[PDB]
Amino acid sequence: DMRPLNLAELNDCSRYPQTPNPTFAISPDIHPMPELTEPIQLKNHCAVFPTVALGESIYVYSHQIRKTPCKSEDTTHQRVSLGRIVDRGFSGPRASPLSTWDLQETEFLSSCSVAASGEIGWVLCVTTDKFTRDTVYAGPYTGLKLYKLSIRGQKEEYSITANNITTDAVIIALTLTRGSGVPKNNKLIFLGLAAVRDVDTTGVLCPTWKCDNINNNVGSCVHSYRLTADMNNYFMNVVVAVDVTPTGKMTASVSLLPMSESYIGSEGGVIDKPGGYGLMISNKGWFARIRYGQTDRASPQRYEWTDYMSFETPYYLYCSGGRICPVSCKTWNFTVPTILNPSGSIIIGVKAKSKTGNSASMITINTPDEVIDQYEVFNDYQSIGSTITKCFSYKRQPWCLVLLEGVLKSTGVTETSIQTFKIFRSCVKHRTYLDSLGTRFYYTVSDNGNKTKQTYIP
Ligand SMILES: *[C@@H]1O[C@H](CO)[C@@H](O[C@@H]2O[C@H](CO)[C@@H](O)[C@H](O)[C@H]2NC(C)=O)[C@H](O)[C@H]1NC(C)=O
Ligand SMILES: *[C@@H]1O[C@H](CO)[C@@H](O)[C@H](O)[C@H]1NC(C)=O
Ligand SMILES: [Mg+2]
Repeated sequence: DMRPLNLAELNDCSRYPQTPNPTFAISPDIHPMPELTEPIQLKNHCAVFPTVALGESIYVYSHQIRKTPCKSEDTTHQRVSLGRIVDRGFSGPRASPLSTWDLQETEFLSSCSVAASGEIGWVLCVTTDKFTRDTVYAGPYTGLKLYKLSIRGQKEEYSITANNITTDAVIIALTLTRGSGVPKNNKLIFLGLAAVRDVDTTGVLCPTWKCDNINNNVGSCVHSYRLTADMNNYFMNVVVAVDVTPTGKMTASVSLLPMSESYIGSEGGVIDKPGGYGLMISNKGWFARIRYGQTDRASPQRYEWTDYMSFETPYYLYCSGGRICPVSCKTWNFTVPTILNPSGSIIIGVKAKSKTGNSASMITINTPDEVIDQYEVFNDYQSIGSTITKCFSYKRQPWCLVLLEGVLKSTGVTETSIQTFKIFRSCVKHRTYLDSLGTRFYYTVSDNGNKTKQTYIP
């Protein structure tokens, strides 16, 4: 019933030269997945840091489990479940859980993320001897552990010590983001967050316009990567690549995303695309827009980056706005979109939500500079602290799910939940967009190199 979304097919409007532009709309109905939805706390245990991956028919879903008052040091195991996304006669898909595992060892599995390839599930975890509130910022960590899972049961476990991981930076702490990894070539590629020393600052992304009460923009930009009193500890994103050889030997590498390519280490995920992969990031910091970096064979550079000025992060729920300028305020909320075309020039995601200020969640479909469609949703939540959107083919139609963490209004209970909604694809003469007041418009491009708007009257 469920397969990966074929992005090339979804965007193939080429047989329609008179309506050649792909576009997308959000279907008005949100559908529950009750078997994948649960409170954070239940009967002396907490289930935190949810992460999900989708494969051919299967999903892989995982939470870190803690006992007692649910501090970091109370972590007891990693719960992982594998099931299928199926039609059970409802208007939206449902989960059919097949296997649940409780993964554990003497060391803590301090941070884990999941991936799926075909009907095989993978769980990659950072291991540590001690796990505290400070592990994410200062470590230490001892290595990685990789679990291979199928419907029947666990197949294999692999591990590698930190000293055997090839790295291009001085890495003091390593955490995996909640977004899934992706199988690419014979490897698994995951996004990580690392505490790093001795980094190069050349080319740090930083505006050159005037910023309030700042003469040295560059220094403010560099300083804003730091989360602790240690002046030589920068919080940055890394790409974690793991391989298992036929002999069953695990190798791993961790590659820094330099300051010239990305902002402070933030949540995100790896995106599969034809011919490569991308890194979708929901910045914690002052550059408060979604960014997407993808492999670029043509360009000698590794990653080509897209800034979605149209798609704000949750930054402004809790930090002051204004001209985009380096400041210290950060949010830990995050919203990871996914791509709807091969190049990621069209993305879809779900906004977060505060309990104040007329804050509302929205599903939004965007290009870098425009909003294609948006829909206010999740009035049943008083707040939403994180979202991860993933899309797939179900019943031969484009569908998406969102994994979110938030507080339900009716009960005040914090929950992790997964819900689904259908997408509508069409091929159009002129793609329409929404202006800041919600009026729909399109551009009547001209051959001399000009564009003018026009209002869509329904
Ligand atoms: C999203 O951000 C909010 C605001 O910073 C976080 O809520 C704060 O942090 C904890 C809640 O766990 C409390 O100590 C504070 O009182 C909260 N403030 C408010 C206004 O609620 C929230 O935890 C974040 N959620 C995620 C998933 O990042
Ligand atoms: C690192 O890898 C080498 C080569 O496989 C192996 O001999 C060595 O035991 C590993 N080190 C640790 C600490 O496991
Ligand atoms: Mg369900």
